[PDB]
Amino acid sequence: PGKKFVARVEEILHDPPVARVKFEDGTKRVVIIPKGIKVGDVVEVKK
Amino acid sequence: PGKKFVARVEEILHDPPVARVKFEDGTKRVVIIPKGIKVGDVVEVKK
Repeated sequence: PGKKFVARVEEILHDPPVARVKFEDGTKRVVIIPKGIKVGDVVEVKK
Repeated sequence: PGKKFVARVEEILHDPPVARVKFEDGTKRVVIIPKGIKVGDVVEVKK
C-alpha cells in the first residue's frame, strides 16, 4: 500500500501541475498533484 | 500511474526550462521541469 505521511502545500507550479510541500518535519518535496489542489492544503503522500 | 522515484536538482538550464537531477542511486537525468523549480530541490519523477 504505502506509508502514512502528511505534508503542507506551499507553492503550486502549474505550466502547460506540481506542488512544493513541507512535510511534518520541515522537509520540502515537490510532488505531482492532480489539478484541484490549492496552497495551504494538507495532503497525504508516501514514498 | 507511474513508479515512485526521487531525484535531486543540481543545475537548471533555462534558455528562452530543463534540470539536471541526480536520482537516489547517483544516476543523472536531465528532465523537463516547470518554471518555479530551484537547485537543491527534491522532486518526484518517473519513467
